Amino acid sequence: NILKPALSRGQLKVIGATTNNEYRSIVEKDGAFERRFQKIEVAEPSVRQTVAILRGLQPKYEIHHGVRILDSALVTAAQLAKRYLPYRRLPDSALDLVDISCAGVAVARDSK
Amino acid sequence: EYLSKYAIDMTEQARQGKLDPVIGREEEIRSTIRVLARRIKSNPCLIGEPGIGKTAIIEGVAQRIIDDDVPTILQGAKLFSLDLAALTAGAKYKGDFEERFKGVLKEIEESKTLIVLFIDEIHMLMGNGKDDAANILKPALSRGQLKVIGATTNNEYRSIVEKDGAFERRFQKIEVAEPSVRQTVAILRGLQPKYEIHHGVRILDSALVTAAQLAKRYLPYRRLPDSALDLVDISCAGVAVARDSKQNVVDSDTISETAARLTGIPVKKLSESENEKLIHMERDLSSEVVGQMDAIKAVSNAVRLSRSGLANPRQPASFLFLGLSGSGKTELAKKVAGFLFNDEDMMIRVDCSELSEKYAVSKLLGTTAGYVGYDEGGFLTNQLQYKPYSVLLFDEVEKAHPDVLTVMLQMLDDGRITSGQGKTIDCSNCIVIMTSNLGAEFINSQQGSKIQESTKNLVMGAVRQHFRPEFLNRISSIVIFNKLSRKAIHKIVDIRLKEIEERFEQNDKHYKLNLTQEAKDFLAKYGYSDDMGARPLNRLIQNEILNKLALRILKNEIKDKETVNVVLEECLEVLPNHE
Amino acid sequence: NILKPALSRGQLKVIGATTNNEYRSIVEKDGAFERRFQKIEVAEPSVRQTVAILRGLQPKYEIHHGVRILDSALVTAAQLAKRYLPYRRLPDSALDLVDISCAGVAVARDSKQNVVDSDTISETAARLTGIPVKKLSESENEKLIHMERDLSSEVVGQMDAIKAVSNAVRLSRSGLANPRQPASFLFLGLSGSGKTELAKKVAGFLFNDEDMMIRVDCSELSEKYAVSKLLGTTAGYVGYDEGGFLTNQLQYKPYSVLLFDEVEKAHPDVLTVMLQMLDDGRITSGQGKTIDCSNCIVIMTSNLGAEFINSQQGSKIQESTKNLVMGAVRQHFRPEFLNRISSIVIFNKLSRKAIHKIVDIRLKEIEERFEQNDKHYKLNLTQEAKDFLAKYGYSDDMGARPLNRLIQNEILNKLALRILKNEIKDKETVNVVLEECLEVLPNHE
Amino acid sequence: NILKPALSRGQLKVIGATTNNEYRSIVEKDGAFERRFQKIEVAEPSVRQTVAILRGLQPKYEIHHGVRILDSALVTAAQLAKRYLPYRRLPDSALDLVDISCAGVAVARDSKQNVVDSDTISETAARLTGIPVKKLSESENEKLIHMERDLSSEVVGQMDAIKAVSNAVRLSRSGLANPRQPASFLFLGLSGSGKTELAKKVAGFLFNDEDMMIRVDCSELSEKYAVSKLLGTTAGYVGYDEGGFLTNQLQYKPYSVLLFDEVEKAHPDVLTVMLQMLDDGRITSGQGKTIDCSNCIVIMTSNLGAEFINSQQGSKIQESTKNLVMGAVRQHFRPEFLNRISSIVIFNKLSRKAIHKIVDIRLKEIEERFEQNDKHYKLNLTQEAKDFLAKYGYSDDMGARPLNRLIQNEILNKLALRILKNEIKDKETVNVVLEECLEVLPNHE
Ligand SMILES: Nc1ncnc2c1ncn2[C@@H]1O[C@H](COP(=O)(O)OP(=O)(O)OP(=O)(O)O)[C@@H](O)[C@H]1O
Ligand SMILES: Nc1ncnc2c1ncn2[C@@H]1O[C@H](COP(=O)(O)OP(=O)(O)OP(=O)(O)O)[C@@H](O)[C@H]1O
Ligand SMILES: Nc1ncnc2c1ncn2[C@@H]1O[C@H](COP(=O)(O)OP(=O)(O)OP(=O)(O)O)[C@@H](O)[C@H]1O
Ligand SMILES: Nc1ncnc2c1ncn2[C@@H]1O[C@H](COP(=O)(O)OP(=O)(O)OP(=O)(O)O)[C@@H](O)[C@H]1O
Repeated sequence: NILKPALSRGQLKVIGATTNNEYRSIVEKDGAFERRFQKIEVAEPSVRQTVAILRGLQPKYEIHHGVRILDSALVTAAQLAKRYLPYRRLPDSALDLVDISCAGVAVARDSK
Repeated sequence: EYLSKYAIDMTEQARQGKLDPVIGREEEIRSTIRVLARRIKSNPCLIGEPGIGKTAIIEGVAQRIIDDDVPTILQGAKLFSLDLAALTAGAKYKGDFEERFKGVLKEIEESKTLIVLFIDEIHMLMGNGKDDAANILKPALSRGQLKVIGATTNNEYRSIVEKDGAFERRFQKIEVAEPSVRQTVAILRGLQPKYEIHHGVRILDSALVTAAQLAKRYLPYRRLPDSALDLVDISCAGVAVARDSKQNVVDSDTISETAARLTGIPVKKLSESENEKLIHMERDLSSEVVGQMDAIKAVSNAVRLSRSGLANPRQPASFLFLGLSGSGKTELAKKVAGFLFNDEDMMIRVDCSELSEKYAVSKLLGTTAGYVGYDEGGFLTNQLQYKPYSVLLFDEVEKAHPDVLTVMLQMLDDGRITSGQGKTIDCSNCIVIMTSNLGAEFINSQQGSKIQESTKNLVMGAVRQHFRPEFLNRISSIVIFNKLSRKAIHKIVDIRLKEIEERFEQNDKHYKLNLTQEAKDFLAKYGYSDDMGARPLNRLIQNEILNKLALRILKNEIKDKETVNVVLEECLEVLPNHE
Repeated sequence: NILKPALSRGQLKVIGATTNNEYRSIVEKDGAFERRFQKIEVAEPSVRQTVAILRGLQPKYEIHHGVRILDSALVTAAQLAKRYLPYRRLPDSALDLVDISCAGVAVARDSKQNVVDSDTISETAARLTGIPVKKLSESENEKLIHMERDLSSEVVGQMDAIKAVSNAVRLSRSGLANPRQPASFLFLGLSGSGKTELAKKVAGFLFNDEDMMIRVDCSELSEKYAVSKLLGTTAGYVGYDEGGFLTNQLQYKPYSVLLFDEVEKAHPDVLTVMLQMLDDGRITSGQGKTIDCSNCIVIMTSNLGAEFINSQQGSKIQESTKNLVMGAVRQHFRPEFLNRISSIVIFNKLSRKAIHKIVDIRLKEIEERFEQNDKHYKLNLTQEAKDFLAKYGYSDDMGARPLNRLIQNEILNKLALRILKNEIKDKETVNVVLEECLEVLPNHE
Repeated sequence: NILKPALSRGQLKVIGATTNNEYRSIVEKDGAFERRFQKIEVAEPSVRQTVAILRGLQPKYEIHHGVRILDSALVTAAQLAKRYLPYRRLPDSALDLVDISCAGVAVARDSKQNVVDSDTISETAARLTGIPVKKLSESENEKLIHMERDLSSEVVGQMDAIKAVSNAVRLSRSGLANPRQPASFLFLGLSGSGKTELAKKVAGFLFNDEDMMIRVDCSELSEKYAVSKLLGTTAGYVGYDEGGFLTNQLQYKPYSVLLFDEVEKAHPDVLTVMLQMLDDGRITSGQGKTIDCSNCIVIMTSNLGAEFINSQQGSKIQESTKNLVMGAVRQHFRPEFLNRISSIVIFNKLSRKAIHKIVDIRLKEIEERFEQNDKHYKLNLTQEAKDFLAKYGYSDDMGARPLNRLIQNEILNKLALRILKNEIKDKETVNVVLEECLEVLPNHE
């Protein structure tokens, strides 16, 4: 790890990521990393934003599973997830409902 | 450089500005510095209550440090805000945070100019059983430079030093306190451009003043810097919304509506509709209060004094309602609340027949330390903390035990009502009413329905026999509730039936109410005794008229314009159908 | 136990050091410690020794601070420390006064000679202890000398009470006051006599603050419970933060004025508590701690004398009548209590002339009380209004208190109406029916 | 498997060793060790046995230190250890005294050899435990012989109390006092007669410090709290601050004076506890420890007898008059208590003759207690000031209390004012008219 600070003057640009909880641990454990990295907060999207994300990925799921998705379904996934999946952040929770649901359709369809 | 992983370099921030101006704290700063300039025990503390500038002082000294407005010793010193993760980063493995604390002190102790720490919350270190439990890691070196400015409230302070015993022999307490109202304004003024910039609005200088004065006379549980600043910031946010909606903080309206929203207290809102406000109330009350204009005016007068600020800030207006039993004075207290708050049920009341020397004071203000039950505030302050301005009512106060009666003097003047746990409530814009039937003996002289001169003194006599002069001479007004006699009760009955109609569920059936002498007399003959007063006028109206007609309504025998008449004690009303 | 077997073989000579109660928590939770070490008690040095210690350390401080310390300074610190810093042992307390005083010199120099003396220290001590005596502000002796007139400008007559208090203050300022005996008074007389008012004005005078006072309302007492309201309870019983009325105030403001209202109503066990306070000042606290309130001034009030003062045998109470007042006192309080009162003072009944003067002062206070300089009187009837108030408020058994009520009811309510109806703007005047009333100064101004 | 399966087979013969507390924390949790180890009780030996042990070890100490030890010294140590070191088991305790005593000689040896006799051992015990009686301070016999004199110069009158206490002190010092019965007194008398004054002066004499006294305000003791206030709470309750006021003092100052202020007010539950403390001495703590108070002097005070002393029937209390007092003490306290007091002493009335002497003492103490011990009196009027105070301060039924107050009222109050006005440096003087008053120093200071 010492190679990083040691050589870090020569650009050697690094992009990384960490959980809010982990960032705390990174900072406390190393110190230099806080001084070397620019912390960036990344926001959780609103339901409206989440749906826009889902729409972008909608064709990936439709193609992957061979099923269609109603636009209101994407809205529902994001909205429903916000209300009933408080333990999972929307970028994932909404997709979990979309992907699981698509599979449920394909799964039943492609059963015996 | 462990310090850089845990602390904020206040000096660097000051070097870069990005700090609020510091106003009026020069002496706290001078004291802080003077202690820091000491040969050995250079460990001052900023102590008081939250929201009194304790961290402002630090931003202040950080700026004085940047500009070399400090003693030789501090000229080149730097300051760091630590606490935080210094005690929690070591979430695992014994001795880990302890190592950090030590490493930090080592970093500070050796060579690198004079470094001063700022502990925002010394009580967080506490010394949890000593035995290396954080705070205890310091004392060994409190002489070895490692200068530090601490900070704590008095409760926190007292808790620490009482449990520790060494810190109070190592640290120099500096009293930090809320500013005077004018000093508060200067502070608000200093932060004025901060709020104006972030909200994009202006703040009138008079709004700063209003917030400062208001806070002093409005929020007893919040110290002036925060209290007045919150009135300013909260107001600025409201203005920013107006700005965005399509401005400035208006001394009168932004702050008053904000305050009215936050707490209430009608006085702090003061409606502009002067042609009717504080005028019409007498007419409204007159309808409820037939004949007894004397009580209405007594109340209205106090209400008028509280509005526009003539009333004394430490003297809740208060009345003693003496009179003929059944006079209706309790309802008056509610009807007054009706006008005052547009809420007849705003009040807090106590049944005084429940009071005894053995418990009454605690039933009212709560028990004290070490005793069972922490229903702090009992019947009263328990509720004042939510509605500081509500009307207070003491039912049959004449039956209250004299000791609790004496406690009630606090409501009447020098408004520092306290709680059993040693806390202060502070009442001002709060109208208080106590009730008694002593005047009944003189009213029953029937020398005019209106109590007369001399006879009212006989009433005062009866009052002195039951109430100490210490109580009586501090009442805004002692009001006597007069005989209603036949003329008022004829009006009361006509009115009660009307007022009931307006509130008798829904206006589906409607009334004629042609009582004629028959029903006017029934209600006025088998009802209004001088010693039952109006109580039976309402009870006969409900027990005989509203009830019998209601039963006919339930049978669907009534569709339109209900009437009233008698059988001719056998009268009993007994009303016909109206299908 | 790494040291344990080692020490048992006479190896590793170890020198320990700790606090009396820390030791207790060690040895009584270990046993082996008591076997391993030989405790040696370390004495607290006497004042005389303390001075010798300070003297021995003096050059270290002089060098550090760059100041000269005079011998009287050393003495002063040791003396003041024993008397005014009861919660800190002499080796530190005396040094704290020297060290801080020296720091004060260093600060003073850098804030803009360097010889530390008795006054240097006394002022410093006052800043640290709050004891006003040690400010030694002799140019203010005018107030201390004339505090009797100053008190008489707020309260009327009752000169014996004023003089009695004045001497408590003067004795304290002179340093002559007995270092262990808080000033103590028992104020006797009619309600409305000014007993409480005086105490407020004393607090006023001494600290420019009537709320400086620590009030204890004896009517809330019960011998079955209430002792704990003042001193708290002991370890074990529910609750702690002990002694909200006395312990938790006296450890912060030793120089404050205590007021015990209506001590005759106190149940006997509380009156018993007062005995510590009124003697030595070593008031104990429920958690086993002491207060040592010798710097305090204590005023107690009682209406037992109402029985004889309302004999009306002269406005200024005479012998026999006064002795009957003492009769009531002696028949109520145990002598053990009475013998601890520095002075038992019987207030005079107010004279009509006093009432006149009181009305003037009281009106002055009311006018001064307003936060809005519209709210004032000119009165007119410059004597007549006041005579009305006296004639209709001069109570031989309520004293001046009715003057307050009379004014509030006959003058201020009329003002309230006048404000409400905008009949008065400012400079209000008074007139009389047959029944005092006010004149109208309407929206003309 | 630390040891266990092997021990269970007769393998690894293991000899264990532990205390009862340790045993309990091991065995009650482990179970198996209760059977793996075969418990053998080892009793603490007798003094005779201890001495035999000391004799056997004597040569190890003599050789190490290069000293010679007398057999009587060894006996002395064992006896002293049993009596003065109750917190340390006898074998150790006896050795500590011998070893340390020898060390005493050894320290001197390097700076100057000797032998260790009984006197040396005794000094050592005092060095470690205070217990002044073992200092064998024979050169101080003068004080013990004349302590009555010294106390009589502090306290006028109360000769019976002084003699009674003096004897407690002498018996303790002479080694005649019973190791299980701390001397105890109950002082009955008028307030102001000097009950607590004597007690403080005794602590003064004994330790050169009145503050050494373990004062307990026993009057502030309601049933439910009172015992724990003094002994502390037991395991399982809020505040495990064992000892409250007594254990926490007794364990550190075993040779101290205890003072109980107004025991008549203490709830009987308190007195019930004190019964053991006063006789036998094994007061125990709330946590289950035995303290042992027997090296203390206990003074208890009360005012029941005031009701009869006020009859004026003798200065020295007369027969019958004393019985009225004893009647009251028997009516109020259980005989179980009264019987355990070493002596009940009824104080004399402070007669006018006494007040003449008391005035002198108080005037001197007033000067002595000044912080600013510069501003002394000259008084003048030796006979007239003395007489004024003697007459006006003679409120016989209030004891000397009124006198103190009189001096305060007539002299110090005025003095304080004169000081604020800078009218006095020192050598203050008194005049009288007819009313005692103070003069000024024309030269302000
Ligand atoms: N001159 C000032 N400089 C900075 N802040 C000030 C000043 N005057 C008042 N304040 C207010 O006080 C706050 C910090 O001051 P103060 O010490 O009163 O709070 P605090 O109680 O120290 O904070 P904490 O609860 O951490 O002790 C600021 O955030 C600001 O709102
Ligand atoms: N002079 C009056 N003031 C107020 N209310 C009155 C008056 N005269 C009649 N009333 C009517 O009487 C009724 C209120 O009676 P209330 O319960 O107050 O009896 P009360 O006399 O207050 O009993 P208490 O002797 O405990 O005060 C109301 O219906 C009210 O309209
Ligand atoms: N001699 C006086 N000079 C001026 N004001 C006085 C005097 N005597 C009484 N007062 C007035 O009386 C009021 C307080 O009086 P006082 O101290 O007599 O109450 P109090 O009777 O002591 O109450 P308490 O009977 O519990 O002591 C004050 O408002 C004060 O103006
Ligand atoms: N005979 C005396 N000689 C010297 N001083 C005395 C004498 N009698 C009383 N005093 C003075 O009285 C004060 C304490 O007196 P005393 O012991 O009588 O109080 P007390 O009345 O015992 O209190 P308590 O009534 O609770 O016992 C001391 O300050 C002391 O100077």
